[PDB]
Parts: sequence; C-alpha cells; structure tokens
Amino acid sequence: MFYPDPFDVIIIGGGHAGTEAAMAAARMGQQTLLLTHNIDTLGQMSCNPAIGGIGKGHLVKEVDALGGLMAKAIDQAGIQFRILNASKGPAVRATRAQADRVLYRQAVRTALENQPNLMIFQQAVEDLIVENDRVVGAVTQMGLKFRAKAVVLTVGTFLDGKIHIGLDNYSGGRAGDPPSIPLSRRLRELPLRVGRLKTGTPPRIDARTIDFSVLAQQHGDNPMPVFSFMGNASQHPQQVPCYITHTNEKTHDVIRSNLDRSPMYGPRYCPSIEDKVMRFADRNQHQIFLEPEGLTSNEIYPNGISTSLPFDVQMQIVRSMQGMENAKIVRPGYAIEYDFFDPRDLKPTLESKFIQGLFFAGQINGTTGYEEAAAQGLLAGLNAARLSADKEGWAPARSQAYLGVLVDDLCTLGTKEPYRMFTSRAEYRLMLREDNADLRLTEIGRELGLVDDERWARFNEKLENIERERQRLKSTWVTPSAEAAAEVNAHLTAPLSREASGEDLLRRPEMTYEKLTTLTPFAPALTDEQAAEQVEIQVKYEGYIARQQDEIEKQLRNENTLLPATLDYRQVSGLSNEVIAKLNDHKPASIGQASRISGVTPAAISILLVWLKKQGMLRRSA
Amino acid sequence: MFYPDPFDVIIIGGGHAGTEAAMAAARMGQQTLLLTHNIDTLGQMSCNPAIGGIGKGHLVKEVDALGGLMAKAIDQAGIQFRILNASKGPAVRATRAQADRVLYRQAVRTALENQPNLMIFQQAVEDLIVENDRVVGAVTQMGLKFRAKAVVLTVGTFLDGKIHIGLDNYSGGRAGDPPSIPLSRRLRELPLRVGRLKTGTPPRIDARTIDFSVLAQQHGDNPMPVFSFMGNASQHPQQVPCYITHTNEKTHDVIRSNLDRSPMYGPRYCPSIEDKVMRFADRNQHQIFLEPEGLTSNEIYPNGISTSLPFDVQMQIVRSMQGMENAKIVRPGYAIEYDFFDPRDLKPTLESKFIQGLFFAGQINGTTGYEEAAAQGLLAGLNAARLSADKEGWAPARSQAYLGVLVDDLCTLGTKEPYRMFTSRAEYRLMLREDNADLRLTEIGRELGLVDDERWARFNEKLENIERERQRLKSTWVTPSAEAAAEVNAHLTAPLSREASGEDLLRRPEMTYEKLTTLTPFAPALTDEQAAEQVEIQVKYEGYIARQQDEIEKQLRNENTLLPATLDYRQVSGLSNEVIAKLNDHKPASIGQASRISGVTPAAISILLVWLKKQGMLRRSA
Ligand SMILES: Cc1cc2nc3c(=O)[nH]c(=O)nc-3n(C[C@H](O)[C@H](O)[C@H](O)COP(=O)(O)OP(=O)(O)OC[C@H]3O[C@@H](n4cnc5c(N)ncnc54)[C@H](O)[C@@H]3O)c2cc1C
Ligand SMILES: Cc1cc2nc3c(=O)[nH]c(=O)nc-3n(C[C@H](O)[C@H](O)[C@H](O)COP(=O)(O)OP(=O)(O)OC[C@H]3O[C@@H](n4cnc5c(N)ncnc54)[C@H](O)[C@@H]3O)c2cc1C
Repeated sequence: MFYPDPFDVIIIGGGHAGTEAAMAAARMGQQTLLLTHNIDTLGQMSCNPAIGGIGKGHLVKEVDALGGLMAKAIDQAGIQFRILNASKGPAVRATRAQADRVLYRQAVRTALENQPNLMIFQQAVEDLIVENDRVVGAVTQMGLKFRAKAVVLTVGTFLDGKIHIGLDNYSGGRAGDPPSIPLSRRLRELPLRVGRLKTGTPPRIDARTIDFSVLAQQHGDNPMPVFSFMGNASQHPQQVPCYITHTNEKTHDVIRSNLDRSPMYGPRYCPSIEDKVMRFADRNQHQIFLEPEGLTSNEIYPNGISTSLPFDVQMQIVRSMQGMENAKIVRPGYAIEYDFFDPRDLKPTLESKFIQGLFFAGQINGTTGYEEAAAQGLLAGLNAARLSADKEGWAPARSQAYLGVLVDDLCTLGTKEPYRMFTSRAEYRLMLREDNADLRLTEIGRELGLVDDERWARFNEKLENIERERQRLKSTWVTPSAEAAAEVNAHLTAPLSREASGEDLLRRPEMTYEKLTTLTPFAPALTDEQAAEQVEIQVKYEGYIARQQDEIEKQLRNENTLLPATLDYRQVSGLSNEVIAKLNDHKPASIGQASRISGVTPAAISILLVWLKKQGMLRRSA
Repeated sequence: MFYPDPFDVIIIGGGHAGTEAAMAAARMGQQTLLLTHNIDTLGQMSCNPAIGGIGKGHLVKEVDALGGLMAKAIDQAGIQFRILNASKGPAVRATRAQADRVLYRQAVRTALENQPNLMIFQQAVEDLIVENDRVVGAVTQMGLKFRAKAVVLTVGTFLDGKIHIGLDNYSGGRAGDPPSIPLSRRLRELPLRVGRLKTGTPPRIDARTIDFSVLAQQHGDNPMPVFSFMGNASQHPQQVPCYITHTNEKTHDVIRSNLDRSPMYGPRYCPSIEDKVMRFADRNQHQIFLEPEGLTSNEIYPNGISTSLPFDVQMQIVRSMQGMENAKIVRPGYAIEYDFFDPRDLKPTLESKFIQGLFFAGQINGTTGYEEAAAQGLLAGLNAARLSADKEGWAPARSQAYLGVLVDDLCTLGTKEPYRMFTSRAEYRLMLREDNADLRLTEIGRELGLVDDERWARFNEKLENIERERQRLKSTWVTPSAEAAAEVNAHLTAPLSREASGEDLLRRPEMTYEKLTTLTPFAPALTDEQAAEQVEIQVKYEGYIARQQDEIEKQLRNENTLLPATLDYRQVSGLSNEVIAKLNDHKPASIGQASRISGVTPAAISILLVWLKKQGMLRRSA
C-alpha cells in the first residue's frame, strides 16, 4: 500500500502545466514525482497546433527566461514562424509559430524523461489524504498510495468532462481519452465551490482532397525568429505555407436553415460560426485558414469554422466553399464540458487558502490556452518545492511579469468568461515587454536556483554588453562646428546649434540605432544586436519608464500590508453591509488587492486601515 | 444518419491488422474506409518493442513480398538488428530487430495517411447491421452510420477487456486506453461462440537509476541484414546495445514467501517468473534483459521478469538484483483478460461460415503477437475487396506460405493455448524460407494487383539474373586432365576422375558458391549476391524440394474437393457417432482439411467419398 520512499512534491497530471511544475521542482534540487494517466501523450496538442500570439508569446518568454521547456520544444517543432505587429512599437510585437505536432511531442517527452531528481509514474488517482487542514499523500487506482509534503493538481479538462455533438453527448476527457470521474466527486466533497464550462473545436480535413491550385497562399517572415534566448535559426525544420479560403451565401443559408438542431439558440465574443452569422447577419464573407498539422501528415486543420451543429451540417458547410467541392473529414468537430474551481479561494501563490499544501494550476483555474497553463504550473511547482523545503514562498507582482497580472486578475475579477490573456489587459505594457523578460526574471531564477550555469553566463555577458554600450554612448560629445558635423547636419533635421551628445542625439524620434552606429563618431555597434536593441528601447522609453517606476514605488506599502484569511469583516465598524459581504466573499490577501476589487472605495480602505491599527494586526502602514 | 457515400470495404480498428487490411484494400483500387478509436496510436507497440524472430520474421517477409508496410516501418525505426541461427542452414535463419517505438509509430502513421482511394475516420462502433445472413453497414457512437459491401473486424484485445494487478481489476483496453464494452455484447448476441484469455506484461524501469557500469553488454551483426526486398542499410538510425543481468536466491525466496497473493496458485510453458521458479525449483539462476525503448528516451524494458504479483513484490524483485540496488519503476506491470472467438466457424479465407461478408482478423482469432495479426489482416482485406468487386476469393495453401499453415492450424487445432508460430510447426520448412518469399508470392500479388511497378521491375530483373546464372552454370565442363584442373584437384577432395561440371562440381557439400566463383573457370559472380544465394540454395536442396513437390502434387485432389457448410453428416451411413459429432462440430471446408483433424481415419474419408459420389455433390474425385 504505502510506497517505501517519501517524496518532496507530487504533481498529478503531466499535461501543459504538470510538466513545467515537475521540471521546476526537480531542477530546484527536490525529489519530484509525476503521476499521469498514460505516456506518449506528453506534449499533446488537443486544439489549434499553434504556439504564441498576442499575450501568449509573453508568457512563453517568461517561462523560458525562468527555466522552462515550452520555448525549447518549439524551436525544433515549428513549421511556420511569424512576427505580429512588426511595424508598430517594439513593446507590442509578438511571435506566433505553426508547429509540427509530433516533433513537439517528442521534444517534450525526451526533455522531461531525462531530468535528474525527478521520476515519472503512469497511474490514475482516485482520492487524496487530508487531516487537520493538511494534505499528505495521494491514492492511486491499483491500491498503491504515496506520501509527500506537497501536492499539485494539473488535471486540466479531465475533471468529469462530457463530449457534446449536436444534441447528443458521451463521457470523455477529449478526443480519444477517458474521463477522471471519481476525483471530481472527491474534490467536490472538499469545502470548495465548483462550476462547469464548455468549449469546442472544429473538424479535420484531408489534404489530398482539397484543390489547393486555386487557393491563396500565405508565408511567414524571411528571417525566421526564435523563442528561447539560447537557440538560433539552425534548429528549425523545413517550412510550409498556409492556405486561405472564404465562405459564401449558401453556407449561411444552410446554417440558418438547420439552426434548430443546436444545444444553444456564453462569452462576450463569438467562438463558433453560427454565432458569427447570427450576431452579424449583414456580413456575407468570412475568412477561413487551412494549415497542415505537420510536414509528414496530410491532415489539415481549418481555423475559423468551429461549431456545434450535427455532422450533416458540418459536411454541407465544408462542401459549400471554394476549393472544397469534394472534401473528406477524418475527425469530426465537437465540444466538451468540464468542471473548474472558482479562483477566489486560493492565495496568490496558487495555494488554496483553506488547505495547507494543496495547489491548483491549469484549466481548473478557469482559464484556457496552452500558454495560460505553463506559467501557472511552473509557479505552483516553485511554491510547492519552496514550501516542502521550509522556506518562504514567492509570487510576482503586476509590475514585473504577465504572470503577476494573470494571477491578480484571476483572484479579483469575478467574471464568467474563460480567461484569455491580452496585451492591453495589463497596465504596465511599456516595460513588460518580451525582449527584456530575462533581464527582469533570470536573477530571481538564479536566486531560487531555477537557472543553470549556461543561462547565467549568457545573461552576465549580455548585461556586461549593455552596461558597456550605455557608458560608451554616454561618453560622446559633438559641436555644430565639428569637422565631421557637416554630414551630421546634412541627414539630420534641425542642425546642431550647441554642444551635442549621442545620448541626446538619439533623442530625436526619426533617428535609429544602426544609423547612428554608422558614423565617424559612434564606432561600429556591438556584434550582438540582441543586446543592442535594449539600449535603443531604454533611450526611447526612459521618460515613461521613470514615470511608471515612481508610480509603482508608491503602492508598495499597500502591496506589503497583508490580510489574513481568518479575518472576519463583520467585526469592523463603519463599513456598509454590501462592502462587508463583498470583502467576506473575496477574502483578499492585501489591502491593495482589496482596493482593486470593484465596489470598494477609498473610504472603505481608510476605515479598514483604522481598524487594523486599532487591533494591532499591522506593524506599521507607511 | 446515413452517410451519403457508399464504400467498398470498411475496416473497424486500425491496429496491427487493420492497417494492413486497409492498405491492401486501397491499393487494389477499391474505396476503403477505416474507423478507429483515436489517431496517433497507429503503430503503437503495447508489449516488447521487438520485431521478428523465429517464426515471426517469415510472416514479416511474406507481408513485405505481397505489398505490406510492417517491413518498411522497421527499416527506419530499428535500433538493433540480429540474425538468429546464422551458423545453421539457410532455411532456419531469422532476423530480429529491437525497434525505436516513436520512429515506428510515425513511419506507420505517415505511410497510412497518404494512401490513395483510402480514407480514415476517428470514431468508435456500437453495433452492426445484418439482414438475411448478410452484413451491410456499421453504426458509430455519435449516430452517424455507414454503408458498405464488406466489413472487417480487427478489434484485437479491446473486446471488453479487464486489467488485472494482484487480486484487483479494473476496466481497460490496455494501459491507458478505454474498453469497447457494448460491441462485445452485440457480437455475442450473434450466433457465435466466445471465450476469454489472459496475458501479462512486466513493468518499465528508469535508465538513469541502473548502474550499467557492472552489467554485461550485447551486440548485433556488423554486416547489417535487411527485411524489405527494396531498402538497404543506409536507412537505419543509430545503434544501441542491450544489457544482461541475472537473479539470485533472495528473489526466489521473496517470490515463494509472497506467492499467496496471486490470482493463480494456463499455457504448457511458463510465461511469468513465479511459474519459472515453481515449475523448476532446483534452478537458482535466470537471465534478464534490459533494453532501451528508444534512442531518445530513458525507459528500459526488462525482458524475462513478467509476473502478476502485487506492487510490493515487484519492487522487491527489482531491487534484489545486481545493478538494480536502487531502481525506480515508471510503469507497473499488469495482465489483461479479453474476449475472443473460436476459429472453427469461419472459412479459410477468414470469412465467417454463417454470415456473408463478415471477416475476422487479429487477436480475436485466438492468436498473439504483432506478426500473427498483420498477415491475417492483409488476407482479410484482400478477400473482402475481392468479394466487394464480385470476383472469386483466394487463400494460400500449406505448401506456399506460412499464412496458409497459420490459417489451417487455427481452423483445425482445437487447443486452448494462444497461437504462437514456430518454424517446426510447418511441415514444409525446406521450401518455405525467407529469402524466396517474393519468388513465390509477388507474382500472385501482381495478378491480384497488390504489387506496383517498382517491385515488379525488381522481381523481373532478379528472375532474369537467376535464370541466366542457372544457365551459365549449366554450360560448363571440366576434365581431370584439364590445364587448370591441377588447382581444382588441389583444394577439392576426391580429385576428378572423369568429365566434370559445375552443376555437379558444387554437389560436394564442403564447397561453397563464392569459392567456385573465384576460380579459373566460372567467371566472377554477379554483383547482386541476393540473387546469387538462390542458386546455391536450389542446388543444395534440389533433391528434397523435388521429393516434397511430388508429394504435394498428390494431395491436390483432396485439397480441391470442397465440403459445403450446409452439409449434415447425420445423413451419412457407415460413420461412427463420435466421428459424426466431431465432423459436425468442426465443419471442414475440404476433405483434406477434414483428414487433418485428429480422430478421423482413412475409413471415414473413404465412406465420405462414397457418400459424396452417391449424392452427386462432387463432379469427380481423381
Ligand atoms: C474540445 C477542445 C476545445 C478546446 N478549445 C480551446 C479554446 O477554445 N481555446 C484554447 O485556447 N484552447 C482550447 N483547447 C485547448 C486546451 O486549452 C488545452 O488542450 C489544455 O486544456 C490546456 O492544457 P492543461 O495543462 O491546462 O490541461 P491538459 O493538457 O488537459 O492536462 C491534462 C494532462 O494531465 C493528465 N492528467 C489529468 N488529470 C490527471 C489525473 N487525475 N491523474 C493523472 N494524470 C492526470 C492527463 O493525462 C494529461 O496529460 C481546447 C481543447 C479541446 C480538447
Ligand atoms: C498486457 C499485454 C500483454 C501482452 N502479452 C503479449 C504476449 O504475451 N505475447 C505477445 O506476442 N504479445 C503480447 N502483447 C501484445 C499484443 O499481442 C499486441 O499488442 C496486439 O494485441 C496485437 O495487435 P492486433 O492488431 O491484433 O490488436 P490491437 O493492436 O489491440 O488492435 C487494436 C487497435 O484497433 C483499434 N480498434 C479496436 N477495436 C476498435 C473498434 N471497435 N472501433 C475502432 N477501432 C478499434 C484500436 O484503436 C487499436 O488501434 C501484449 C499486450 C498487452 C497490452
């Protein structure tokens, strides 16, 4: 029954969050154990085979900078690479890759399979062990049960999910996988609140039944970009293009005629295609993408045609488009409904506020997307391994990582939509960029021992480069009567009228970095342009960064002021009943987090501070 | 409900038999449809990751010679290659390959995914449609149902299987896959007889917890062999070795002490390890192999330590061996029990004798092993596509293929062991070799259109080579007083005493082929030694082949004399009651097949022939 070796941390579920949690826990020198249903599914993509995008590439870069694997399994599995918002400011660009599925699966499995201090085990779980608000050990299906000092759950969408097609349904965790039914009941009996969500995916087409000779092609950028701060372009496999098609009035007529057979007729947008036509009935054209699932299989994923209509309607819609006159379907489209937990009963370190040692990550945190789970899993594993070693935990803030924004929003949003990350959703966009993620996370990774020697050496060299470039550009001066100033004045507007300097010379918006590096002064730029772009970003954004920094420094006291979960706001005088109910329901962790809740005003926080000072539950508030 | 396109043949289950059936049916120019649970499992190996062996390599060669895929997916996925019985006569050699699992899975999937006239579909089946002893169409789970002129079932071990560990059990098709429960009931209600069998598999070890520094290594053959008659050695990936270890008295003591916890305490041999110790208690040492599952994962398969004991005993046995003092297990060992059909109610063309159009192949035919299913599936698909096109079927005999022996034995054996192919199990070993499989099967493949142009050209060139070599060796003559005969007499015993010839010169057993080719006469051999070995085999085995040929030619009349399944042997005078019951139970297809049944004597077949002549159910018997 009892396994004769105790472990530090146990992860239940090796999906997109469990793998990151296990890697982070094992790399931090703690004995790690990973339980999963079945192997060879590690790294499986059950949806659109794409990685990154607007708001998703930032999370990938954050995971990579702190010692992740998602950004390294994609450099050897991407079949198309593009940069989004390339023409705009560097703070908003993103990198999106159409990925070969098998290469990604194998990179993930092989990287995870050779990780020291970690062991994997193929078995389901059926219950957990808890006494005195402490979780110790998990129970498998055969009868064998383990013991550990910390447990992380990364079930995802397998918590008692049903597949829905048309008006019919059947049990299933996804296309071809079984459901984890009893664990749903076992977690439900625990004092938690559980709900249900539903999302769908379109069918798959056969590439040798589509006449691509009349379909428009689309390509990526000529210089293929990279995700990780370590690899280069020599690791990418061969490239393939994508095909673009459209719909026509016959498709809309068929959808409207057969709209009766649907469970519906809901997010604030339109995920399906019948929603696309009904919400906007005047539009008569839509864009559909056809992209290959890999360079060695002829299955095409259609993007933009997701629905929940029965099979006959699916076939008619597929067969009523240009280039799809005679098409075959290998995998029908379908939706799924799964359980989740409301993210208002766990600490910002992704630990349940009621149980000691229990952690949550992945889809069960009311989110969606591959990138929205890896960061949660990595942070959960980090905190779990810190706790098992009896040291203080860690959690990022809204001003240094998109993960901090994601956690804070999931804690104090209260909406019902699946959480999708967007660039504008964060208030510190101008500094929370992609190229500087390592510059603001790898030192923390090194302090907690998540970063090995190669990354440390690379970052030290890069920082030395940046500092030397800053100093040398600060060490130049020009005058209008300078011997070489004729050409300087020639190709620069507003010619020099006083002592000039490169740090001030570049302040003009029209000038660039490489142009200034090509000059009689301002000697040739350093060979590592990856470090060179940093100085350009800093000089262009110095004013806004300074304003935001002195802004952030002011709320630090409210960030530090903690509020214990045992607090009973009914014992506070001067606060309205609605505010008391709201604060009792949310149970924030800090006064600043409470202030971010909708419905609380500065009067409420002032009265709360007065009450805290009265009860002595605060050392000081300055 | 009804799918708007009718197909020629539908295969249910894309495993090891379904893929071959689909490829054979599609390559024969018939619209083929393949239903499966889930994709990315095509080519999965759920047991010892090895291909070929004694009696299994012959089946692989037969499948390859007739247009199969198993021999082509192994040349790009094998991590170790060996020849068994290399020192013995060429009629008994075999080729065994330790295979990388992922490369095999991907080769299979990519080869199957680009097959013209074939389409794949991911869905389970829940029932079949039959009227007036005819099967037309199958019903899926969602509700969509198809129509076809022929149906082939390749379920394997998923017909309502239970996983067993120790004294506990749970439903499962295998480790990580769901069971197909309702189809078992639907097939059971049909007038068939169904039974249950059980087999097990050992656990998996982690390669980075075993001290291989004190373990013996094993190697293959430097001159690498080949499976397919098309590829070469340039397609094989990098090679890895295998590790050898043993057991000791502590393991036996632990097994004996904890023998009480076992469902048992059965084949005529010992599959498990507790059987190994109990059946032979005097032996105190056993051989265990540790082999890598691939060149990119550190999971080790242990061969020789299969059992059904609970997990604690498994861990003790693993930890009580040299080099395994501190070992980890990633996948526990387990057994499974599954349903099957008794192979006495189907024609030798793998068609049920009662239903029209229904075919059986794979594990449901009471067999085991990868190679024992591919041939069955290929022949079933061949016969199904012949039937759907309204042409006469085909079935090999015992004298031209191991498939004929396998089918004949499964029809008229009556034992209960899982059927394993062995070389000595066939009575025509001396001609049913491996190197000549194409020479006796590819012309039939071409006649039925299973062979494309490349194989046809290669075989035509090879046959031309063989014929020219035979003629040139027949066109030589030597004399004792020949000018170059001094050396001939020097290195050959019994010097020439009369007119000699190479067709007679090689008749000496000590002489070889290459030695004669490097002589004054008998000019250098042809560059294609693959054709050159054939003439050596023919000249060494001519007498035995001639004897066996004139033997086989005599039973052809009994082979041709068919016996309809509607025959009622109770209406025959002069036969004993036991013989009547036996013949009614078996219902053979031919008088020769009936004669191969145990318990019938030549008197019975003579009386049967007399009765057939009386009733006029035979044209003639000569
Ligand atoms: C029908 C469908 C629709 C989708 N729609 C969208 C969409 O609209 N938008 C979008 O962004 N993404 C969508 N997706 C993709 C989805 O977000 C991801 O595939 C996945 O849910 C995110 O990964 P995860 O780690 O959070 O969960 P998963 O990858 O589902 O985590 C499950 C993994 O953990 C293992 N596991 C789980 N529970 C246990 C347990 N108890 N014991 C042991 N092992 C366990 C499983 O074996 C598996 O390996 C969709 C997927 C499907 C199938
Ligand atoms: C526990 C265990 C023990 C084993 N022991 C041995 C042993 O002792 N000796 C040995 O030689 N081999 C052994 N094996 C290996 C086994 O013989 C092969 O893995 C396999 O059973 C033979 O392949 P098959 O094609 O006959 O069947 P399978 O590979 O089992 O065929 C199943 C395939 O068909 C599909 N399928 C099945 N039914 C349906 C359906 N209704 N609809 C759609 N798709 C369907 C499945 O999705 C799957 O792809 C063992 C395997 C296991 C798991």
